Amino acid sequence: SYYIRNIEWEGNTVFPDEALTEALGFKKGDPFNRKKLEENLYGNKRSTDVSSLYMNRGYMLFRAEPTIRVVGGDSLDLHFDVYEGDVFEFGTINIVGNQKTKEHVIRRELYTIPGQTFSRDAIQESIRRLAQLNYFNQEALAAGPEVQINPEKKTVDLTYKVEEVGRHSSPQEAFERAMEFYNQGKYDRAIEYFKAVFTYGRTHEWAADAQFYLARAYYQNKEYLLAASEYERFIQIYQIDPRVPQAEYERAMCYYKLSPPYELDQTDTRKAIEAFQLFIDRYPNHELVDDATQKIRELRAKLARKQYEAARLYERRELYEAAAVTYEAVFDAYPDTPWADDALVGAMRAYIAYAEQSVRARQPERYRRAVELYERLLQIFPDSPLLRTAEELYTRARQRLTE
Repeated sequence: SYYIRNIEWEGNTVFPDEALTEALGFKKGDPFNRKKLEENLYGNKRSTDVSSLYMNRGYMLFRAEPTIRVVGGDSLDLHFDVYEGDVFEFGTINIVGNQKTKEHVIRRELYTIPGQTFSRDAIQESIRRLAQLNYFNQEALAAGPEVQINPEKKTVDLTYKVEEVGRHSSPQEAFERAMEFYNQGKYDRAIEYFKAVFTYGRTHEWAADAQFYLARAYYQNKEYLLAASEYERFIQIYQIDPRVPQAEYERAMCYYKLSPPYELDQTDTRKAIEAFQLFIDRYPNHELVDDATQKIRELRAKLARKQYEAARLYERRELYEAAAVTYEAVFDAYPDTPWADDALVGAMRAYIAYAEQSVRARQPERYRRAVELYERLLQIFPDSPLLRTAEELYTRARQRLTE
């Protein structure tokens, strides 16, 4: 049995020695207890431990190294060397895996808010809220979120992944009967006969046609993932057939048709963009490159809108720091999209609003970011329709900044 004598902290600046000792819960001279030491140093159930004191205030990389000293007989000295590190803010907060649940239902429940000081138990409490909805697998919820630490930028990005609970006698004949069904809109029947072509092998004169139109038939039947697989089969098997580029375009169209509304997970939207870009990269001289380029711009615009709507959501909540960083993220990630200039102005607007309710010491850097954004607007979108609205905001920021 040992008893606490002294407790000393080396490296602390944010908290006085007394605050950290009170968090440890050891009084001169209670009995020494390793489990209690571990809990109140690294993480207890009440988020009052030393580590939570720092990590709930942005110091994500805080680490305390303990050394135990027997200073004669029963006496026990505790010495902790403390690394505080930088203060971090939450950066991007993304939501994935929601194929049936709207994004805003998940985002509304999060305590982790973009632009706010990082907090460990904000993450932990967000996890528990999502678990309490009973929409998602709890064991998978207990694993995430996916974290990205940006030391240079002093930001921590988060992605919460959710898992929701809940006839013929020859190949030519078969091909011709399929095309008859295909041209009548009987795609299910055409599919059957296109597959029948290959009961005679897959290297005869009608194999490539049958494979190519089997995919189109699946597509017209709105079986896009099966169509995509048959397009891929065509591309890899009939590699020098002149329709290989067309097949790659039509494979991308399958994912274009699978691309869901912005409120939902955007995996297939990203797969559609990659498939179109791959078609363009391999066949830049093809006729359909311009249409593929327009399809990519439609899909990027949806990605941008998804994030732009998250910013609007924070703005309605008067969380202007979250709105500002989310708006600016839209510009940084999708400057080529229609939402780019709207987002710049929304970010200006939110940064200005956040500066008004902020401590005077931190207002300069917020107003200045608005100014820098306006100077970017003029360069990237010289004839933007939002210039006048932006200039008015630029005025206020520059007037208040000098003061």
